[PDB]
Amino acid sequence: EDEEYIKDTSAVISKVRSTLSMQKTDPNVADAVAELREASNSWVAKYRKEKALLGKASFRDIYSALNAVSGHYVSFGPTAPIPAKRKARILEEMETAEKALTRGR
Amino acid sequence: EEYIKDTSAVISKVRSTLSMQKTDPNVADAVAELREASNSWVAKYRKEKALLGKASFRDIYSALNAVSGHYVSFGPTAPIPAKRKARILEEMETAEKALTRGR
Repeated sequence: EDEEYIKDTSAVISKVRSTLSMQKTDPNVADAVAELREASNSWVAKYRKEKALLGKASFRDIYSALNAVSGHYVSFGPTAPIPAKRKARILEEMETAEKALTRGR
Repeated sequence: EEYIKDTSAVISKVRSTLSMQKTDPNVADAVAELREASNSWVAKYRKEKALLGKASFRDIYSALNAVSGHYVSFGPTAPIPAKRKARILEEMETAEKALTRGR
């Protein structure tokens, strides 16, 4: 279902924005990061084996951005701020991916 | 059996990762590799219906979740607390003894 892919991918995008936009000292950070990683794992596990999705810009861009977020947290733990230039890049990839997503791309 | 093969590999990575000293330069890679194997195992078998009735699956799932929850809360260099690490390793042995017998 394409509508379901749009709903699920929008939710993940919102979680990335929520997690990345918290204050670096914020106490909810560890919880936010944990929820994001659970959302990311579910999204990947649901959609990565769907072959044709690799042809969607929305999928490639979200998959790449989630990997950028995941790689940072698995290296440094949940309260390490993502480097500012990567954070900017990730949030920009979220915007480009969401613009494709809601056009059915 | 594919499930036995995959679960043995995960057990082995848990044992390898938990046994490393905190000075080991491979710890970061080892935790990452374990996280990846753990994700692939759960994604592959949590969907399978029959397996939640298997002791090996429940015990592995539980122990991977204990490993996961620790490393999502701390960096890869933070050791799992000693008493939990020992319990995890013991559940690995229990799970493997059931796994090898088809349970």
